[PDB]
Amino acid sequence: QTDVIVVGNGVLGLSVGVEIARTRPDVRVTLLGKPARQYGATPAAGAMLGAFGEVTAHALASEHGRKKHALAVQAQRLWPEWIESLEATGTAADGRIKTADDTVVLLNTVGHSALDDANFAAVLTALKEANAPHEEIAVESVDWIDPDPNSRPLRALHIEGEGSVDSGILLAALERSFLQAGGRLHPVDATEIRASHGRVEGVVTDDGDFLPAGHVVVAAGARSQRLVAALPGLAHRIPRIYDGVGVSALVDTWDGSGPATVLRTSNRAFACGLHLVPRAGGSVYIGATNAVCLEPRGAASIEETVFLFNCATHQLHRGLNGSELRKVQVGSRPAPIDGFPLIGGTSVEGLWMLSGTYRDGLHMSPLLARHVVSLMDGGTGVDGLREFRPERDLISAWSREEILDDVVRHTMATGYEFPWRLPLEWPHMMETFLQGPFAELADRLSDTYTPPADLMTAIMFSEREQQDELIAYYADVHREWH
Amino acid sequence: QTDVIVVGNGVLGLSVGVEIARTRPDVRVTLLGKPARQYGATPAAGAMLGAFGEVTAHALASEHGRKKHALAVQAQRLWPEWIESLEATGTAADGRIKTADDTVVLLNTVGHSALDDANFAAVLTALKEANAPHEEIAVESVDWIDPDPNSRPLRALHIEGEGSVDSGILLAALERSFLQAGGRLHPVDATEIRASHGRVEGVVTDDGDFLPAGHVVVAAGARSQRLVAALPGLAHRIPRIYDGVGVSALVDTWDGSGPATVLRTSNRAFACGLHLVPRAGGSVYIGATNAVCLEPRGAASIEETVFLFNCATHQLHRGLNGSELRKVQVGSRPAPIDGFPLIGGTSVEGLWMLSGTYRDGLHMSPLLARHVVSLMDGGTGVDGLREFRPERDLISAWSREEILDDVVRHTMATGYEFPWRLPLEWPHMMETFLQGPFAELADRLSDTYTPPADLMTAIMFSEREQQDELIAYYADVHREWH
Amino acid sequence: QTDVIVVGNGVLGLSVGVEIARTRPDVRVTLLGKPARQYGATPAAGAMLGAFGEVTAHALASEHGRKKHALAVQAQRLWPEWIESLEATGTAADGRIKTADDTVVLLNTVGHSALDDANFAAVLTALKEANAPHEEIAVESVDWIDPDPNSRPLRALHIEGEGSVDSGILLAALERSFLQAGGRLHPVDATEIRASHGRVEGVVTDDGDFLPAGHVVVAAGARSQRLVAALPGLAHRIPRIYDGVGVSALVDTWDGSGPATVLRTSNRAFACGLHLVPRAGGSVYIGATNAVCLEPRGAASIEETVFLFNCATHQLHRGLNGSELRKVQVGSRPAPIDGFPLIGGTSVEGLWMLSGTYRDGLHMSPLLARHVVSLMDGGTGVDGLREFRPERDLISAWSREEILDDVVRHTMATGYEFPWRLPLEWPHMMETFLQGPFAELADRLSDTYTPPADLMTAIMFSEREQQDELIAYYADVHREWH
Amino acid sequence: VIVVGNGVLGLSVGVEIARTRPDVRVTLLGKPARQYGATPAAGAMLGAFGEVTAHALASEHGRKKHALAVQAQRLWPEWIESLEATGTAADGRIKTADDTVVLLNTVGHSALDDANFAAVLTALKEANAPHEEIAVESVDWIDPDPNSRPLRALHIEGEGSVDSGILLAALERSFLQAGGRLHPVDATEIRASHGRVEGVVTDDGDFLPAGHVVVAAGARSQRLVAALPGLAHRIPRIYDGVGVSALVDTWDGSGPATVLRTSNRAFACGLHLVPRAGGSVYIGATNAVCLEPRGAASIEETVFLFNCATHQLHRGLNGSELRKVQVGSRPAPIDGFPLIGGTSVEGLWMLSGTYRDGLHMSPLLARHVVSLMDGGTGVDGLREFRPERDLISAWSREEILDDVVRHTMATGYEFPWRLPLEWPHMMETFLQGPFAELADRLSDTYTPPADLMTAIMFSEREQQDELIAYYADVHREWH
Ligand SMILES: Cc1cc2nc3c(=O)[nH]c(=O)nc-3n(C[C@H](O)[C@H](O)[C@H](O)COP(=O)(O)OP(=O)(O)OC[C@H]3O[C@@H](n4cnc5c(N)ncnc54)[C@H](O)[C@@H]3O)c2cc1C
Ligand SMILES: Cc1cc2nc3c(=O)[nH]c(=O)nc-3n(C[C@H](O)[C@H](O)[C@H](O)COP(=O)(O)OP(=O)(O)OC[C@H]3O[C@@H](n4cnc5c(N)ncnc54)[C@H](O)[C@@H]3O)c2cc1C
Repeated sequence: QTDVIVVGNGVLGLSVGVEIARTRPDVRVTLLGKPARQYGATPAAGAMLGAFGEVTAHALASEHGRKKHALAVQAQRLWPEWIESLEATGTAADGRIKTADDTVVLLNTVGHSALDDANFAAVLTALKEANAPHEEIAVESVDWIDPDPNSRPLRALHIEGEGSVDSGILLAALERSFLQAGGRLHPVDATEIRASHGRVEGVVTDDGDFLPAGHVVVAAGARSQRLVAALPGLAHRIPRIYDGVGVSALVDTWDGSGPATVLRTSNRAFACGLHLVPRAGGSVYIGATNAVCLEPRGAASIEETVFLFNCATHQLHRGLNGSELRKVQVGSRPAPIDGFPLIGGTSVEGLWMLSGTYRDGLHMSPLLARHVVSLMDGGTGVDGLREFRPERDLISAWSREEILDDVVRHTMATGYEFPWRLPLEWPHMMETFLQGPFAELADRLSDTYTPPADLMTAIMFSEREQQDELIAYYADVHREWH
Repeated sequence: QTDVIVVGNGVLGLSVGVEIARTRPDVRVTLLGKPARQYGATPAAGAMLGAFGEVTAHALASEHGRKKHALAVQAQRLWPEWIESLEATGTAADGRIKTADDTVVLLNTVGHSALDDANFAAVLTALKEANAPHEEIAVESVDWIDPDPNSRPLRALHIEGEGSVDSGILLAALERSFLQAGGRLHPVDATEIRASHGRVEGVVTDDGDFLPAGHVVVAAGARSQRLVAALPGLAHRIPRIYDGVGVSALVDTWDGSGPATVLRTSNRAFACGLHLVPRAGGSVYIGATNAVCLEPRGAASIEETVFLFNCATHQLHRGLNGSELRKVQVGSRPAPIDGFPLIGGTSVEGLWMLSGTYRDGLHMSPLLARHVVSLMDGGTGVDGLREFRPERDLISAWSREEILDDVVRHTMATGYEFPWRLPLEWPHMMETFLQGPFAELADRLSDTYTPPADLMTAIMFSEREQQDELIAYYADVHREWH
Repeated sequence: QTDVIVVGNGVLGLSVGVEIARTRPDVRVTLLGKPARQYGATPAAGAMLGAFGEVTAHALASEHGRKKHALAVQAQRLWPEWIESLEATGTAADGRIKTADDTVVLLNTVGHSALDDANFAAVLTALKEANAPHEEIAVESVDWIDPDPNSRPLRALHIEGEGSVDSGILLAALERSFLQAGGRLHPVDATEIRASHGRVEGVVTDDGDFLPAGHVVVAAGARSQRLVAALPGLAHRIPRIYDGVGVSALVDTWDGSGPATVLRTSNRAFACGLHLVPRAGGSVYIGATNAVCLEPRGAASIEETVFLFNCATHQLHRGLNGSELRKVQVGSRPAPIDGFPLIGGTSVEGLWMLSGTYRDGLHMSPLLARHVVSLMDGGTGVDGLREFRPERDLISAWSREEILDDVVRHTMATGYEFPWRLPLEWPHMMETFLQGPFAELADRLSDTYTPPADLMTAIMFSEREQQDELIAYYADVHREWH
Repeated sequence: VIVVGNGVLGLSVGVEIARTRPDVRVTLLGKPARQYGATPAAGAMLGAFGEVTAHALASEHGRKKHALAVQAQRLWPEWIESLEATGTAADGRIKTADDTVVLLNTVGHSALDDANFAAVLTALKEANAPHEEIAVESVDWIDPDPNSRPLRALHIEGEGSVDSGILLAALERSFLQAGGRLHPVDATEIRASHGRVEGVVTDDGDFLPAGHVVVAAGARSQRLVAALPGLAHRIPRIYDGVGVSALVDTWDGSGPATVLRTSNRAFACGLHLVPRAGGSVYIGATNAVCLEPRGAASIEETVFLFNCATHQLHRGLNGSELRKVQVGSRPAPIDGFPLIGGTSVEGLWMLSGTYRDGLHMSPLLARHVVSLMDGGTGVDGLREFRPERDLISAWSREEILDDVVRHTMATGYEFPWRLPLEWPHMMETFLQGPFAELADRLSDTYTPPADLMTAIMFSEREQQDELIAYYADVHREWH
């Protein structure tokens, strides 16, 4: 066929669906996925259009991290016209995609100096280097916030033109825009990709049906690699994607108020972070925890809920303490095993992947969609995304030594972010006794590959059988590529 | 036949519905209320069959409190045959009403000595006085629990034959038993009770309909007095009932385990308390917060959720920290303004009330149902419930001095239960500076009536307009009865 | 006679002794006081030459506070030449008076935003207004410090030419310089000043002797008003001075290191503050608590010791935790009842006072000495000391409303500086319930006079008999002056 | 006879020798400063049943030590009578309390505090000692933080306390009355040849001749005897168990009628208040084994002691005046048991390594050594504790490794810390490996007790290497 099947109904599937439908009016594009959006990252997102706010010293210390940052800055420029084009297919009563134009980054001491102080400096540096509009402002001038004095910020940074969207209104606008462009929504899941003679034939659905296609775009979030890995040789040629389980909440504020801007800290222990995204109608979004899990999980832990609420009520606004909990949200950030996204073509003709975007696939969605659509039309898409081709040896963006320093520092940061109260000698003792066991795990996993810190901590506290399976995986990948 | 309308589909409405339908073949009985059970206490309950566990030194210091306790002990004896009679109308696949036969009461130091130490002694005394089977056990012998050592119990009390039911399975069994007995469920709300010539005519429903009846039983939980107060003179003759908003949660335990018994503390600050009720299928119930509100609220505050989770994870089982949150539940304990229930007949022929049961209407339900059904058949029901007739001057069960000591002590207990960490001189200072403002409020509200501590704290932190309205209410009640 | 007696052997007595001896070589100057220096402020001082570091928003909001600040800035200019003139009478082996040239002010969140944030801004403003050399610096550039990350500074201010002296080496240098200039040390205490026909005759000593003099300078620290108040009418014409009991400690650092600068916060709750003053030979000085006491006290409380050690180990250097405690020091800051010093002449010819200097008598010593010596020579001394003449109606430097806001804010600051951990609603409740009792005390004490916050808190927690005695004192002062 | 050392043990044996051998000259060495002195820093509790731990009573050597403590308690009333008899009313009273209350709170590890409270109750019942578990509400005087309050309390009848300062004064006075001579210098060297003591070189250069030398020099005792031939690897090393205590003038001049204490806690730390005359209370006491002596409190020790006392015993102590921070060295034997009795050198005796309870055992230990010196057999239970011995192995390496991880965790729970709930289990798992590795590296046969193992873990690599050599030289000497 010249038929296109998009597998997945998150921001990436729907965004690529809209761009394919709009630019290929002569082709049938069908998008698979259910309204439940099981383990769905996009519906649990605030979401911040995070570029400069997402800067960490650790990310900007690697070439791959600097490349990722450049793409985030490029994506930000597409959002105004993208939103215009999505709202155009609706009416006033569909509501507004954009919920804030600006972001304030707060620096408080409820965290590790080695992360929060380094990350605040790295954000300031990245803004100056980009000539991006921003101002360090007096904390007293930040409107709305009412923190616990012992948890209060002492520095604040206003980032102009870095805002937020309502992820629910965005998903609704994308579905409507997809239909307007001639797309068809088929609310079932793909169970199997069918291929022979090095080319896609189509997709078996979970209602037993077979849908034929010349093109299949896998944008199934954390399920994307598990779906393609069934095809011959692809188990050790497409980097694994795990579930970065994240917890967020919708809160009806005590007085119906909200901040005019996004409020956030820099990224914290293991890509956790504290932020408040404005919503319409006396609701605010607060987020968001992160924990890499080797198996999917669709419910918040008690610990995640308490940590998120404690951070927001102390560090942002004590008024949230008396505010009503409307919804606890859980979704899976697609967490690539080598720390970088899986975007583009495959050794199978007509098979494409758009996944592994972790914290910022929603922000990058208009750029990533346009890239894959350019590739499908025989173009070269966006310069700088070829490094992130899905069929690849695992990337080694950092030394084993760098990752081992990072994992101990992030482990300690879970304490300082609580925040704990310990005898003053205990942290130094814990630091010294964490180094050995993480060095031992890293050496045991593989002679060539080291999992990034966020994955290494999950592997450290997984079962021995799960660690053994990963040792086998890394060995089979080394065999395939070397 | 002579029609009966039961207004309300909680435990009390359904329990009286079942008893009327089963004992009165001459009556058509119709029960009003919606499946949503808005503000419903019963669905948010664990629930503990609380008699001896509910004992406090303060309750047993008043004649009215001792009378209430006696009824709780009598109700416990009805439960085995009551459950038998409800399960008999179903099949194995409907599930079991009883989830535990026994209770363990734990004493830890995450609370005020003036409440927890006095209440533990009062429970021991009440058990010995009743010749009830119990024993003080070694904490090491309490199975399953895994508390934070700094939050651990140092004393434990096993109460034999004081257990728990699944409130959801009880409600299902009551509805099924009601239908089997010839009852009719009409899923609408009463908006108005119609009366003329000193007699009930029936009920206007919220779909505009009028249902005629010779008998109307109001068991609408926290809405019960607001519904009858519209009838002539009844605004100052039926004590007000407020919303004792309570938060509980269902948790899927990390390993599917649960305790074999109820685990609880004694009642704590303002009729808050910590307990875990076993459930079938790897779930546990944890509860339960309490806050008297002058207006209803159907969502948990952030503060209530954090406090409940923090108490359960530290004081009962650290494993709950990594367990999955299934559901946050919110319901309104009917909180009578004078601290005692509203049970029996009215100055309006055929108008009955079953409400204001606060923490233990579910436990007392089989006894309370049988009492009201006996009264409706011209009997005298249960000895000792006449004091709790719904049409009455406000009861004064305590001196103003007693309530003022209680409210300061319970306020301080909110600190010790957190638990806070303060400079050692601060608690004595706070105690001294709380006395004056509560004495001033009590003196300003009325020359004769004092709200019980749980209501006094809610009034202290209500708006000036709400305090003024209550001053007018107490003055109009004094006028009516004196 | 033309003989001069200086009563008191602290920094002020010895400083004025040195200036009199050096400028009047034809006159006999005798200095009284014993080597033990009971309750002595000077030996317990670090000491910081505190001018800009002592700035608070509250002080600079009053005309009297702006006058005090101007004098501190004038005194700072005298110190380099004053030290040169004192070291000139000794040799290298006598040790160096100056222990640091510069001060770093740190801003952390272990305190009340309403004090620490306002005071940091006030220091920056006062430095710019004075054209003083200073720089806001990166916290990472502050050498030596190793705080708890949860207690770490996020802003830092370098003040050039605001340093510290070794108070012990200063006292030794002053005694040596006094003897070199012809001064005589008589190690007894004055019991009585003798005066008749409106002129001083001399001093009765505690060994029964009488020393004649034409001039008596009272610099007896917290005992100075008690000594002059015995003269006719002077009991209600010389403002009372109380004991500002302060605790400091000498610590031998784990590795013999110390910072190159003074390290301090701004002044905190009730003129407490955290600072570390470098010393020679592997010692550091840490201070300093403050409590106004209605009677003198010569030993640290447990609370004062714990608070000082906890602040220093968390906020400055965790290495101090493992460091050896050499000495806990206690001295009495002369605390004037109206909040301002007693400097200059009297209605008695030849009677002078130099006292009530509270936190900065040592810093102001060279200026205060020169002022009194100018007055004794028939000059007008230093411009801006006239409001601080010792024979005066009590100053009212603030409105009762200003002091009431200050005392509640400083009370709350004792919590945030601990730092406490409380439920988020508790601080607002405590703030509301503190206002009434302090307003009631202020209204009861006097219709015209209000004690400054530091004294008001001591009176609030004193016995009813001590409050009654103060009501009588204020009434007798009003009678004398109105 | 020369007694080397002027602590409770030296003076107690001095008094017993002087009183029972009136025909002999007994001279006692030591200076008024009592540098690193344990006795002056002691409360002191006459600790027998209060000193019981589950871990101590699980070993034969620990049960033997406990039996001696119970025997010593019976000697105290007549011993005090005999010391006060040499003075007047104005010298003050040695005894400050007759009874002890043991409090159980949750400011500690369940694995220590809960096990130790049960072990105390059991040891009291087994001994037929008078005691009763009492309502916490019936404990007079105490005013704890409610979050730090006890929920169980135990009254121990006839287990009390003495004023260590008044005891030392009474011992010196009683020594002089009995014909003893005080020579305020330190021994630098014991002189011996032909397998017999000749006497002592003092630090002022003098030589004092003697037929008997009793070494009771606290934590310095083994270092002094180790200089004699072969004795470096035949007398177990003694280290400094540095302890911090404080004298506090109470806000209202009040005090409790009894000793107030918890059971022993992390690494033989413990919280107690000992009554004193004149509106003073003693609070103690920290413990840290140090490989070199230390004569000043750390900031951490002072804060921990004050924080424990103000929260767990009486909030009134917060506003009370600090009179004195005291520091002394508990003689900490490397194998965990005392060094009492005779030597392979004729006329050389040792009384040391008593750690937490040398003062309590002093009248029994004095009488034992005096019996031995007179050709008797002294007290039946003391033979295992002879000073010239292979290092005792009272516990398995596995037992000590469980203990050291549990005591490390207890330092957290006693603070008390506030941590994420997953952190303690993680720390427990990551402590096991490094302590197992240290124990295996130190020796194939000897394991230091937990209190010493933690000090070795955090010592310099050179100090660990020196201990590996010491253990190897001891193994060589005895096997
Ligand atoms: C708590 C949280 C907060 C976040 N905050 C932000 C933020 O502030 N800014 C930001 O830019 N991003 C944010 N993100 C999202 C992040 O950018 C993600 O990388 C992004 O949403 C990924 O989108 P996706 O379309 O790849 O995956 P998803 O959004 O997970 O979409 C995948 C969809 O495919 C479906 N699917 C799965 N298997 C199949 C199958 N076999 N067949 C068909 N359908 C299938 C799933 O059910 C799901 O609906 C957040 C995410 C989380 C969890
Ligand atoms: C968190 C929590 C924990 C609890 N734990 C326990 C426990 O362990 N043990 C125990 O014994 N009890 C427990 N209780 C419950 C307590 O006993 C209550 O007193 C009891 O459930 C009250 O029963 P009810 O039927 O009067 O009220 P509800 O259960 O509130 O029932 C009233 C019903 O009437 C409906 N209604 C309201 N207005 C109208 C109208 N106009 N027309 C028709 N229907 C209307 C409501 O929607 C509701 O469904 C708990 C309650 C809470 C909130």
